[PDB]
Amino acid sequence: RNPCKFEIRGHCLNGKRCHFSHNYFEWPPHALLVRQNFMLNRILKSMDEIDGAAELDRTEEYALGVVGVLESYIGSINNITKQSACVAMSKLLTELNSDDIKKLRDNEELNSPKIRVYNTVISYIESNRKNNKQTIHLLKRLPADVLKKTIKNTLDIHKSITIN
Amino acid sequence: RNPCKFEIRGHCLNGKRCHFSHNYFEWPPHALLVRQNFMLNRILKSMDIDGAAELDRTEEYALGVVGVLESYIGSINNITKQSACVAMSKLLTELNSDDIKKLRDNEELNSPKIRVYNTVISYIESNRKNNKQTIHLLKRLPADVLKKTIKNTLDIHKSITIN
Amino acid sequence: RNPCKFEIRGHCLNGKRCHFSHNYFEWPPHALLVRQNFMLNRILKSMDIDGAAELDRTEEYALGVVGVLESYIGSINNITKQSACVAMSKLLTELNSDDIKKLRDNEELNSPKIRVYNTVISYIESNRKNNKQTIHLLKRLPADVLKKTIKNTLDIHKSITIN
Amino acid sequence: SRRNPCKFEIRGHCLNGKRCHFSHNYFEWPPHALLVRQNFMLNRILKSMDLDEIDGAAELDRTEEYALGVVGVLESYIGSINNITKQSACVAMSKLLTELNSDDIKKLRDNEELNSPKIRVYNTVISYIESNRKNNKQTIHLLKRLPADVLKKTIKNTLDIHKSITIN
Ligand SMILES: [Zn+2]
Ligand SMILES: [Zn+2]
Ligand SMILES: [Zn+2]
Ligand SMILES: [Zn+2]
Repeated sequence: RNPCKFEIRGHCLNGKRCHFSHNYFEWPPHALLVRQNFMLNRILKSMDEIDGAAELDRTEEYALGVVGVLESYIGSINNITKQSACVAMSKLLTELNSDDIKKLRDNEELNSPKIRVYNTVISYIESNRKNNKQTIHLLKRLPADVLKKTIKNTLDIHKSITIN
Repeated sequence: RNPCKFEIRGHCLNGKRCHFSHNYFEWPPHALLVRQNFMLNRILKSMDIDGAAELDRTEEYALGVVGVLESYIGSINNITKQSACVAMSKLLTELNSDDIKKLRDNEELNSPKIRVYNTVISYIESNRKNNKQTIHLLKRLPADVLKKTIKNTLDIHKSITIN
Repeated sequence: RNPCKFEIRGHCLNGKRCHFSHNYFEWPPHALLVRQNFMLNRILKSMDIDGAAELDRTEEYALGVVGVLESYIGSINNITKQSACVAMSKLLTELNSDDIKKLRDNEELNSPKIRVYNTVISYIESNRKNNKQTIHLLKRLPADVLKKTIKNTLDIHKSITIN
Repeated sequence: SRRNPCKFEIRGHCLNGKRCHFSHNYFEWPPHALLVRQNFMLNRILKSMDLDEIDGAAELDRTEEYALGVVGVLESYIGSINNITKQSACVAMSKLLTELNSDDIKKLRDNEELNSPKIRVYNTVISYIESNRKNNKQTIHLLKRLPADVLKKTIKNTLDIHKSITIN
């Protein structure tokens, strides 16, 4: 029996009617790998009303993604408000982890000015983790030009961690 | 030594009496894949009202949540409205928004599917915040609109899974 | 670089002094599979009374939960009732209801197994809600019925695992 | 003729929406990429159920303590080098305890002949692991109260156990 495609994404809800395999011992390895990923996504999601948030769920902000949203706010296109960009920034911070930044920080010569930005981003990541609503509120208070700098730095760090 | 079948499903509870391998470094890859699945199931389960207890009975277990809901829609197998609403909460828990958003994005604008996708998305998010509340709302819907909503959710569930 | 054996079991704590690979992209698949298992064990552990401390002593550790329970049933190895009830809570935690429901469904109606399966299922669910409460209930049972219940739970545990 | 997996998705969730040309579809990924992602995701799940409230903690995030690691920090405190305070060493010890698990120590304890003096250390470390798991802030406070020489002994024993479990 082939693996049940519902079970591959989580739990088959079709009871005894379902004729596919729900028995992990007989599944090929690829299906067991795919299911772990869907399940990890669900577990992570299950352990995660503010201005600008609902806008990120609309058709064009979905297509932009959090990065497109933030890059758009920087270039003042696609109608991204500041509120939305701050919410998006919180989402970006949630996706980063400190340890990867510390690793970058450690490759810097001392008194490199990058070190200051790395530490700023690290503190944003930690604030965001403690209280993202608070962190978002702080971000909205920043002058536009410094917000955009901060975003841009965070975006550059996000790209560089991922190509190393 | 072959991997211990108890350890493959979680944790071997047989202490030193057990002669099988509890050492993941010597397991074949297939057994380490199977165990990860049983362990994820357990981790997910470990972080989880009228009509609920009924879903644990022999025939509702055989129907599954989808059988229960489909049965309610066709008024067979003695499924009460209360039970169907609980079962609907369980279906919503199994879905995720992001998959619906992805479907929503394939729609041409002003497609009437978009309205249903957004309705289901809001039910998923309510259910995640407070499933007891979401269930109570569902019980208040007129039977015919409840059945519509269930049916739409079921259809979305099926189509996500065949793409 | 070979994978770091500390990272394989969790997180390497040796900073930059460690010369082994902490980069998953370069690991062989077996090491990535082994690490997932150690990390799942850690995640599960991180989201977890009279007779409890005894189960951590040298000989109860060697017996395992099942040894402890089997010992209590045969009145050997100095297992108190309190301990056996704690150990029973741990056995219940390791079982899951769905597997029992599957067994229950293979039974002809009015089979006396059905009554035991449902009893075990309700114990599993009580234990999941409140294991301290479930342990207290177990302590209140007459020895002879406790031993029956334990034995039934042990038999179900063995049969689910050989099918 | 198909798409390579998205490197962002491999480390978590791609945040580039539809602009991204790489595959976000696990059904078409090679197994190695699915294996790598599971590891990044488990790290994230574990991190998300976890201190800068407490003295000595913030110091462990600085450039040189990061390079030393927890083990370097503890070994440095023992040898009185690299400017590790007692406070920091206690925080680091809490982190080391978090990484260990009791069951492995119990297994070591079971290999010992009775009245072996190792048994006493194994049980001390086991109780530290369990205290730390219940309340790490409390455990850290206790550790700060120990006389330096007994703290260093305890740290050293814990380090040795940590090494030996990992080479068996
Ligand atoms: Zn199925
Ligand atoms: Zn075993
Ligand atoms: Zn290492
Ligand atoms: Zn991508």
